[PDB]
Amino acid sequence: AGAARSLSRFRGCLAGALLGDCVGSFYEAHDTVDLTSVLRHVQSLEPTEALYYTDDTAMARALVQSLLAKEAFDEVDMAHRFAQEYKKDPDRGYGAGVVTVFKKLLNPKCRDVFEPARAQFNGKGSYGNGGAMRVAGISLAYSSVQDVQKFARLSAQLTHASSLGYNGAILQALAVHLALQGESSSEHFLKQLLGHMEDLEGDAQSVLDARELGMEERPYSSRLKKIGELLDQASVTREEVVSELGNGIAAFESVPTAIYCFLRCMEPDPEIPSAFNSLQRTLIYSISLGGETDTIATMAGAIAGAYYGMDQVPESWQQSCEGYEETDILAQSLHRVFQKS
Ligand SMILES: Nc1ncnc2c1ncn2[C@@H]1O[C@H](COP(=O)(O)OP(=O)(O)OC[C@H]2O[C@H](O)[C@H](O)[C@@H]2O)[C@@H](O)[C@H]1O
Ligand SMILES: [Mg+2]
Repeated sequence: AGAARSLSRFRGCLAGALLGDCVGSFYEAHDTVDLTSVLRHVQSLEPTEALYYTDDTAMARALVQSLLAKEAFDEVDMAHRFAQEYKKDPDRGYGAGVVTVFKKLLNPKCRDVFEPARAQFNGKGSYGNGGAMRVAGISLAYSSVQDVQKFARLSAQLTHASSLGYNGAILQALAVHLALQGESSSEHFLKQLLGHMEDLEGDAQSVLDARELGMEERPYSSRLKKIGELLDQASVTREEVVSELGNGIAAFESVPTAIYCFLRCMEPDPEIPSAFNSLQRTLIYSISLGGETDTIATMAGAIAGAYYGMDQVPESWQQSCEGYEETDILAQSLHRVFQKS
């Protein structure tokens, strides 16, 4: 709420991401999740820090702490903060591949911090959603689309060297960027994202990366078009959403899904009790898709939090989350340091 890039939007963004991670972690990897059972489960969140966060939040915190420490993007600082955060607490639920990147970055002889990510998966790079799950702080630090794209990509490339992974990080950072600007139609929001992704996916390196994996040309653009069709479709079922967009570990099977959850839930849903506000119903809906509920809800929550603001962050939900106060302090610090208030 309030003006574009207000303090409330910054606080709401990081709190929404934290809620998604902590509340979504209960259903992580559940093939199916019944909506009625989700509504039952958030009852427990009704009137501290009993819900632990996962690698989504741990990496998001390290990314933001690097930006605040250098008041800029600093590849060596950020890479080392990622690796040291893993070292301090390896059990947060990290992807199996990315741990190899952290161990290489922990070797002090490693003096080109982008090269471990490039060796992943026979030298093609990861397409997992880890670059996107943590990227929201980039859009808090940087106001222009140009800088958002540039540093979403660079921060993602520290672990995700495939364009299929870093273009998902860019897409997620662009969605947070737009949400921070305030009121929009769902169709205008989608159309702006589609325009940006069509520009990026025209690049020769993106086309090659997709072709080598057997995928369609312009995989994010294709899924954003599918979002537009789904938003106009009657009687959309969870099975249809998952079939067209995904609910998986790959960035292309989870970032468009998170954006769909945000856009769909801009409007009331008769299936979700009206006692829940817009941020709450976005998180409930995201978790009801099952699969990678932790990361899909974290990303949908970052977008919804930026759009709806801190007034929609329920205190009873927030105070259930490990580290909610540190998350809030980091949001306020980003607003002061970068937004220069
Ligand atoms: N090019 C590839 N070829 C084959 N498999 C791949 C490729 N890229 C990724 N994978 C598979 O994707 C896996 C993860 O890629 P990773 O880079 O390790 O980690 P993340 O940080 O993105 O974590 C992704 C989620 O996993 C957890 O839930 C986290 O919380 C994240 O939400 C690999 O182990 C491979 O099986
Ligand atoms: Mg996780």
